[PDB]
Amino acid sequence: ENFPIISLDKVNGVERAATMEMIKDACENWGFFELVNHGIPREVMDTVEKMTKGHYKKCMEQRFKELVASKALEGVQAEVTDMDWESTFFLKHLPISNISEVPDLDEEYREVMRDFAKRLEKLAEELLDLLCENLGLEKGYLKNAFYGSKGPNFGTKVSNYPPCPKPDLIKGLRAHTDAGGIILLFQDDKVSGLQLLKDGQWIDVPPMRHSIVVNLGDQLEVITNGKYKSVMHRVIAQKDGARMSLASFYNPGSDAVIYPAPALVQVYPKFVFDDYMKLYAGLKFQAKEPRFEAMKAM
Amino acid sequence: ENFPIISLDKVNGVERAATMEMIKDACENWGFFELVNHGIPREVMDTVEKMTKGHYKKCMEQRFKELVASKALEGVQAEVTDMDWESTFFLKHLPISNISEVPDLDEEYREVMRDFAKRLEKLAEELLDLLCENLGLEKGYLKNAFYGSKGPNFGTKVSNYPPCPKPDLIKGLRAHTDAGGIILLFQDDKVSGLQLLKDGQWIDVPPMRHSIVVNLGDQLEVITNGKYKSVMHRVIAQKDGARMSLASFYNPGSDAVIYPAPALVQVYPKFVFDDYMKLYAGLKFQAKEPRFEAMKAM
Amino acid sequence: ENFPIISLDKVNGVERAATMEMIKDACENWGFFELVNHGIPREVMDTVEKMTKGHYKKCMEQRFKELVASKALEGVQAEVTDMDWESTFFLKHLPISNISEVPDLDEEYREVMRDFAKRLEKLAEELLDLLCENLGLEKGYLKNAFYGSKGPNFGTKVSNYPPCPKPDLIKGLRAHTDAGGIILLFQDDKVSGLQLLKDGQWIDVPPMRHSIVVNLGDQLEVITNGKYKSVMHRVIAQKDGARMSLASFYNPGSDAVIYPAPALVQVYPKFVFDDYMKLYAGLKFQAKEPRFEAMKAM
Amino acid sequence: ENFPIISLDKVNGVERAATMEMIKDACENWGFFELVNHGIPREVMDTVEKMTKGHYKKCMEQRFKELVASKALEGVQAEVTDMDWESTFFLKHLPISNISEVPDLDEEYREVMRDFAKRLEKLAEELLDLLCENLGLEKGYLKNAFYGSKGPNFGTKVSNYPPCPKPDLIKGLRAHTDAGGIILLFQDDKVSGLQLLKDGQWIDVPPMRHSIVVNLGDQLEVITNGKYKSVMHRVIAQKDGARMSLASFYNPGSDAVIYPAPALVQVYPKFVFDDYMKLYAGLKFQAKEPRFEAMKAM
Repeated sequence: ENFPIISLDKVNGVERAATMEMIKDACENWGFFELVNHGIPREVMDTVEKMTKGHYKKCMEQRFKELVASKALEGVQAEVTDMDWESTFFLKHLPISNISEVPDLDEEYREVMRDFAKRLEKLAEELLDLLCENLGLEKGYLKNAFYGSKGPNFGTKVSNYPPCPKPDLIKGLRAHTDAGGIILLFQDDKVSGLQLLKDGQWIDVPPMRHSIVVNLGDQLEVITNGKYKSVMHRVIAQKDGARMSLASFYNPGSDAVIYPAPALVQVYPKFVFDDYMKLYAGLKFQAKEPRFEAMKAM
Repeated sequence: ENFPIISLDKVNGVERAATMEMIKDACENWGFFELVNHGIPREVMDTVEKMTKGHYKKCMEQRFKELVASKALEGVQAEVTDMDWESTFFLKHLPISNISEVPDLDEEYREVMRDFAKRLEKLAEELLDLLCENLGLEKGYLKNAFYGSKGPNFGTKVSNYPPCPKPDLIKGLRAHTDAGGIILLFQDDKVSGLQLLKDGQWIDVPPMRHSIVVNLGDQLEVITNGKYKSVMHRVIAQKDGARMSLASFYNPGSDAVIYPAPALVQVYPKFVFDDYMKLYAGLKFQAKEPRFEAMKAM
Repeated sequence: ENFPIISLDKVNGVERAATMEMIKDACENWGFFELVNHGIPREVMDTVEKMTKGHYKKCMEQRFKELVASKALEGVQAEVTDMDWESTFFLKHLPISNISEVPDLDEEYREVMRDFAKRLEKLAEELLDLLCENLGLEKGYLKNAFYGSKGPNFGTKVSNYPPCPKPDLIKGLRAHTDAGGIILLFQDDKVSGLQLLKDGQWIDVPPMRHSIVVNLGDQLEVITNGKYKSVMHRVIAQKDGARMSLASFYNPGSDAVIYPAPALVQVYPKFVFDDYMKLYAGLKFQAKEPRFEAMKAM
Repeated sequence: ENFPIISLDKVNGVERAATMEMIKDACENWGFFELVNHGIPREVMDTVEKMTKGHYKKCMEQRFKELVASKALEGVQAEVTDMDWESTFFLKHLPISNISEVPDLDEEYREVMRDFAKRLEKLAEELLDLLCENLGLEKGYLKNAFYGSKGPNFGTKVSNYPPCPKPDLIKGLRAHTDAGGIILLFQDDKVSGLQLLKDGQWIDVPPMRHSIVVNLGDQLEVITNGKYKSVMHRVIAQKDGARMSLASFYNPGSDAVIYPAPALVQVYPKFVFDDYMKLYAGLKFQAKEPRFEAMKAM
């Protein structure tokens, strides 16, 4: 039925009508959609890509130096094949940007990301609004829902990785859905290795240049009372290309209260986003009582 | 009201009547009780203590060697105050003893623990039976309940630690109850630093020589439909003495099905012990559906 | 001038004369040589390859399970691209085989490696003898030199790795020579990614099927008073193939005394192999005196 | 013969004569000396102590939270006796203060340390000058010797630790000398647990309130051509008191060139301080050639 690839700028022209419905359709039947002409200068994306990869290589050169020294201590000879090429770090943008405080980063690099973080936040809120429109909600409803008190939690995960040694290794690998609100993914190359589960079958995200892959989390499923479901996915390092990935998450504020939009209404539960994340980090059952309640439910 | 200290061998004499009731009382109003004349030769306990501490010192000497080498690599000077004196490892006894396969242990040491593991299993099952008797259940009911299919999970946690640098550090330290069945704790010296919460207040476990501190877990609370509750506790390294601790856990088998004894009957839930431990290791919510159910409950 | 690829079985025929000289030439002008028809049943190699890769995949499946759980704790979502695909463990064969005690290994796997370890030890000693012959030394001279008192240290490093994310990352990566005696390397596929430095330039080891790449360490350079020099190398995971590697090291015994064969004689130093390895693990300068001597030398 | 305890302010009075000679004597026959009335306001020391301990407790509360969560994942119950109470971090002051960039520190705390770092640098340079005077060198000779090009390396190691579980554990624990220039140690309580080796026997550093323990490194031994030797020491956490320690090191600049003062002149070697530290971090023998030279020396 074809993965929805969408040109954002068309929501400013005569085709808006058709474009707005690709979004609606993608939202209800895919949980994902790939964006192009999304507004982020191909200039900025390239600069973000070149600088990220640079920081990475510097970390790796330093990582091998340490590896050799550490291995020697144990009378072992460190080879390059002993290297751990995986490296990931996060950047908080909202409600508080720790970008100025993240370790070993160039100031020119910090400013690039400071700006990218701002452009993505803007793109995130436009998409949220276009969703409201397709949903029949007032403008900024979702942005408001996510506000809580201090505002929404926007951050970026920056990963660098080698390819998976052999595809068969990704066999029993569990899949999942994102617990947050809306996710904006930016990758290098054309082929990500990202796949979503549609109708019990795995579907590849079409390789596009300078695209931003967008996907909905569990919070939007609750807020839409099921209209838009969060889909299961997995990214698998392709010997092909994609070896860098910047996954930015735009989630509700810690204290935000999630519940199906009254107008959008079985019914979904109401709750503080934070309880949902604690139900996640298993911090909800270190107590006897809850456990006894959990078992009583089943 | 005084912490119950009990002499096990008295269940073989005229005083059995009174001793059996200290157990009943301890079970319903303390969740804990300290044992003496429990049947384990003061000989065996001492030998277990001397050998454990020996293994520990050897590990520590090796740990400092590594520390100096590791620190030097970073152009740092390792001092003895940089040492990590905490060391803990487990030994599985039932249903399968990995004692013959636990790393860096003397064979003479492995056999001491093999024997101690057997004596404790025996002590564990006698206590379970005395509990049945006080509970009005048939002999071996609890042992049977814990059997599952392959049998109960009996293992020993062996810890060695320095004292807490300053008591005030143990301020906001969360307390807890044991999720398993019955716990048998063996320590060195006289003062453990172990405390239980009785009536909103912290109570110290009386310092006894060669005692075995016994405490009930959540599983026995379920099986007894509340008659015996699992109490909250914490052990705090005393500058005083106790620096070694062997906590042996006698828990239901993985697949065992727990539920209030029909004769012992709000009502407690029925369930596989394994689901309870997964509800523990937070492996129960990596899926969207469950999360939505959890939030719906609250 | 072409990398020396050699067929061992020809040392049993009329061509022995020419084969023996490929070895001589490889020993003096390459420090490396690739072996085929070396005596290890293509059967054994394949079985060793299939079982190693199997153990690896099992470890990886378990590693991702842990990754997801660990990441969730920090409210992070573990993706497959977050995986660390590198895994290496050692097996001691001589003078004492810990193969029966290496963690999480199939017994059928342990026996395969027990046998492979024996075949390689045999191949290692034949090569040592052929070297003696080309060197003009008595048979078993080198094997004897390596004996020390308890015998030589033979072990196997078993590594599994993904490919290097991008070749340019292997830029400033230091190269090195092996400090031991003789090294026997067995890999999967055809292309290893292994390179040696010949005349200031990097040379690839020819891709061969079921070959055993052999290379000399510093100890043989000393023993030969320079006749045979230990060459600098590096292995770089190829997107191509090689993703498994079993590097077996046949080094002198701990207490062995190394020195240029009297008949093979600037002159090389005499010393206990162990001091050489401690000069390696930097355990030789944690003392003031030595440091002052070291600086005085320079 | 009594450990030299010295009152610095007396170098400003009639007793200067006698005080200056306690320093001379301490320098030649102890390698250590304890300071009081050293110029750092008892006010500043207390504030530095109260704030350090506060940061520590916060880290520990957070460390136990993580411990419980991590242990639960493995179906293990984290007890307080499982805690790792040791925590150490460094602060660079010279030539570049990373104090403004050290993680999780209060700004009020960063400023306290910024000021303490300045007071200690001043105390460090006065002592260096008093040493010059006793040595017959011009004022600032040593400070100059340590300057290199960018200046000397001054930093502070901040450690917090529990007491050693049992004194006997500190048996075979290697001792050492400091490779740097001059060390200024500040501790809490009265009893440090610090000992120096004098005449083959261990000597305790006298417990003093608000003292600064000063000790000379290998660099000053070189610069003095043996006149002042760097002594072997070790600090052992006392169940008694000292549980906090701030060891500030005032070492020569990276590129500084060390050698016996011409006027102070077997003879000691000349060298760049950095080569001495690399001879330390074993980064000097990952190359074959050097190794062969090292073995040739012995």
